[PDB]
Amino acid sequence: SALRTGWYTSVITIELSNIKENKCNGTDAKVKLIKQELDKYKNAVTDLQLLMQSTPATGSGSAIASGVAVCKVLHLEGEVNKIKSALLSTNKAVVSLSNGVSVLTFKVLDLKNYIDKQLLPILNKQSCSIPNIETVIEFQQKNNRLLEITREFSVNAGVTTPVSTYMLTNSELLSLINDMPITNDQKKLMSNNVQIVRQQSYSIMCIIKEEVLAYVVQLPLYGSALRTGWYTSVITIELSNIKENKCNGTDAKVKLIKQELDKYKNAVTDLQLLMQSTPATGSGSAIASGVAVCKVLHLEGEVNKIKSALLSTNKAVVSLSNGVSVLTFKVLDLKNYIDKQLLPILNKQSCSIPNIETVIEFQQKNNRLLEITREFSVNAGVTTPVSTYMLTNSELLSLINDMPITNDQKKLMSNNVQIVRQQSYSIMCIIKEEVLAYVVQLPLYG
Amino acid sequence: SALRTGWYTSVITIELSNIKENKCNGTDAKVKLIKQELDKYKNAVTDLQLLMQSTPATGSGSAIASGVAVCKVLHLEGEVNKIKSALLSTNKAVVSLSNGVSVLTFKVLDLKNYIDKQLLPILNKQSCSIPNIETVIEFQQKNNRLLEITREFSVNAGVTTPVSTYMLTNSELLSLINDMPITNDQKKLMSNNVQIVRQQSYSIMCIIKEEVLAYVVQLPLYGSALRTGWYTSVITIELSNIKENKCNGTDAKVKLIKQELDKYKNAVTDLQLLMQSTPATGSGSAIASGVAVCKVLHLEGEVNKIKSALLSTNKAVVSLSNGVSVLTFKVLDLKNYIDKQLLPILNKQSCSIPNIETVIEFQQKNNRLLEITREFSVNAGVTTPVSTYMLTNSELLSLINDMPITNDQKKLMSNNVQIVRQQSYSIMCIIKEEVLAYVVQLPLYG
Repeated sequence: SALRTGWYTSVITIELSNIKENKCNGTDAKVKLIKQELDKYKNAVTDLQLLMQSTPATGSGSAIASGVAVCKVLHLEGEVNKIKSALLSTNKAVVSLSNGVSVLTFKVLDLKNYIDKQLLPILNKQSCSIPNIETVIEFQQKNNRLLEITREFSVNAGVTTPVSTYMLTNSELLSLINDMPITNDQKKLMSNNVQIVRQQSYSIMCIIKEEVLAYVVQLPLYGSALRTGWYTSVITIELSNIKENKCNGTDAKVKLIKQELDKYKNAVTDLQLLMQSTPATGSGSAIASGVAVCKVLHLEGEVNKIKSALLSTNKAVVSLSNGVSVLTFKVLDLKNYIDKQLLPILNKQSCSIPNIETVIEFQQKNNRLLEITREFSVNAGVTTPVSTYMLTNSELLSLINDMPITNDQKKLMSNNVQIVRQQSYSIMCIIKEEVLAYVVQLPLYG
Repeated sequence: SALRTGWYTSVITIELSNIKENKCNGTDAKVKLIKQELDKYKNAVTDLQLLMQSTPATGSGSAIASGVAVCKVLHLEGEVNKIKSALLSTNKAVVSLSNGVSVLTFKVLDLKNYIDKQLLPILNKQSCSIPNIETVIEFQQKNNRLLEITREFSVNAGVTTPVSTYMLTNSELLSLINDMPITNDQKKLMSNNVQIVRQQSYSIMCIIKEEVLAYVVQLPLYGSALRTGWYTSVITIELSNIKENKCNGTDAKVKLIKQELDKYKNAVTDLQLLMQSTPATGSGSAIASGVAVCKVLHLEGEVNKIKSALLSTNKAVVSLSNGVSVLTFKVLDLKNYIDKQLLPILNKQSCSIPNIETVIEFQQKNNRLLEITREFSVNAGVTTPVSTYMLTNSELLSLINDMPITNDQKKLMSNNVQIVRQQSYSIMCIIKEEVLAYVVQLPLYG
């Protein structure tokens, strides 16, 4: 979860038999149990077709946006026939779509061949030839996977997670993992944590067309509801612009303050250097929403707009020149502390000796800045899970109670703060005009 | 077996009697047992004729492609008569086909002469003259070989292996061996292992035409199912291009690394020299598929294509400029180990003393390359069976699940890994742009 960098999607197909109503005289129980099982198969196909007419829409911020994008490509002309041909003699193939993208495809259940080549010919040797009870067991167990897959998709609007063994067996999941574009150690990692892999993966019903039932399974690439979007907030630390004041520092109490002041200046310059070296992200990056907001903060006067709004409060709604309103926070005011509370005590010429409790207080205030700087530095400006240094428990609960969600979702997030932090990102944005700003990107499940 | 270099084919003929329905009054049992035996003979001929109308097609990669090629030559004008004339007064003759190829032919059963000249004249001394019970046994045993040959071909689609004693007796097989174009010691080799020779040979029903039943037996030339084709994969080792760095090496730990580095460089140059000396193979060579793929790897930018595909993953499918998609493996990354893990520790000017565990680790990583190089060197760049150094157990299982074969064949190969290795070849291909590539060629039984 914390090291996932992308999504991997595969096409999972079930071969269907094109058989209409076969109403021949069925008297005994074995012929009826077969017919009642064929109705289950047919009702399962029509249930999924009916389910795919009410399919909810998905946005760019959805966790399954990539898997949904793959499903729509399967609706291009001849894609189903292309996959059908590639799986005629194999259970697994790589198919180059007309999108130009190569996708891994699976044939997990050949009900087309069982019904047409094995079940019906036995039944069609008489007036519904009385089959062996063993055959009734055999057809019943084969159809079970389709019925359970249909049941899962029906009670979950065609999107399920975790991915059950009916959607993808352990053998099929392992074969998929071994065919992923990851290193050998990553394939060992996922193969030893298939249960976690299932919990972090989605299975999306896609299409039924030309005797092919297909759903896409979406897996994580490493480097309880559906996340339907992202929520971005601006978190600000008020900075004090001060150049080094080398006065007469004799005792250790003055020296400690100057060491802490040097810690403060180093963190700002380290964060400045860090941002001048960040690589770029793609539209498919999980932090595209936050990165887009960061760049908006670089527009004219946006930092000043946020600074004025946070002058007399710790949290405000600011309407950006983007036209979007964003919630902004002020979590730490080092501008006010250093300039109005610390420097006046020390400075006036040569450094006045500070109180020992004063050295303590400055250390505690500056620590959160240093810890934030350290977390950003070792992760190239993007951290997850969002640490309590990035956003304290009090601040995070305050942010939740301002999100555009129903009251039930607010209590849902408030009781699962640890989970919320693990689905969220903190993205360093900018240092400009005595303001340190980073964007925290939280999940939306509605 | 790991020594077969070609195939030897021979034409085996059974002389057939052209007799239609002979419905004369048969009252007693001895006349009825003769007539019931003549029906078995006639049903056997029509069974084989019907069998040869459903004969499956064969490709150039088939293990019986050469034998199948010989059968079709027997369909040329006058070939059967040429073979019939050559076997009028002897059981074995060399015949120069209109193909220009000499083939060894056998007459193993003269049912034409027995029925026409000995059985029928006895029966045609009356209204189906009552024959002696001895004659009933004699005809019954003579017809038995034809019936058993017919049974084997019928339940095996006209191709059987191992070659039974009915297809070719021990006396006939030994005669064939001494007429092969091999050495006296090779003849002694096969004559002491006729059971193995039978297990590695094929019998192929060819034709029934002009009173001649002909099948071709295909034997190996030394230097479970039928192999219908070949599957080729590309196995890569990532090389580090480094010229000798003779720095101050005093202790034995530095000296050991430099010996191992010299082992590394010698292996590359030995393999380079080995490829510049390989002889050519023919279209009838068992490794023609692999060789053709090797040459495709010499097309512009193919090695770069595979190198990029294997930058962040150990296995990938690559579409060549040939238009054919091939599965590529990265089994050893010495480029990353030497350049990023070993040289940084040692180098910086004069060789830094390495940890003794470091010297251990380099030796184990380089050992596989040296063993692969050694195996290629002593076999002129083609090895079989494919040793575990060419392809480990993990890697071979990984490959099998990617082959274009049904799930049943994947389990069949996975449970018979040793057998798969013995039917496979490893062919050194190329060293180019820091990449060592050899093609591995596996059987296809479908």
